[PDB]
Amino acid sequence: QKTYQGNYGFHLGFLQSGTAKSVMCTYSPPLNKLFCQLAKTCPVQLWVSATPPAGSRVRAMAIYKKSQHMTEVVRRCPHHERCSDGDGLAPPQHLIRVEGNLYPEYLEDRQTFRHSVVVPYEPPEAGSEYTTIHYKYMCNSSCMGGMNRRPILTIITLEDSSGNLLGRDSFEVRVCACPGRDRRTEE
Ligand SMILES: [Zn+2]
Repeated sequence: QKTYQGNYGFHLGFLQSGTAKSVMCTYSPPLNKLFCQLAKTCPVQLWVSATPPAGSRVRAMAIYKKSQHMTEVVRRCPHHERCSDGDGLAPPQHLIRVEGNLYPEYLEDRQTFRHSVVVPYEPPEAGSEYTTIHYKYMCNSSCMGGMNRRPILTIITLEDSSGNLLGRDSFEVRVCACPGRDRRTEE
């Protein structure tokens, strides 16, 4: 999916990580793909070249990468949906959750029925040039009944208070047991 830096120069950033066997979350710049373990927090950076209007929001949503599966809503597999690992905020069917934010909104589109999690857009902290949001994926890419080995993309959109699109940028994701190993291979 095409990126849209838009009027505010919106784009994502990821900390530099290696491919060590014990790494729990590692991003690959050449593949623009995030490799992470189940339920492990992944810090994603939000960069802008100009401050967005007040009341702006940041939405995260997963879609299947391959054309033939793109219309299918991405959800947790039945097994994980019933494992009772809820934090009291996120519905059990949602794949993506946010951690460390007091204002997450777990939404379900009234027309497409796709899931997403939204948090307020907040400026970078003192002496910082990016904002960090911590995301976690509650299902493995291999989960049958779920993503079933189908690659997904995580679309991050910057929206105004009215829900209008301001910016967009995405990355592929693979939720596996050994992020370090899989990254080097795919690379
Ligand atoms: Zn699962």
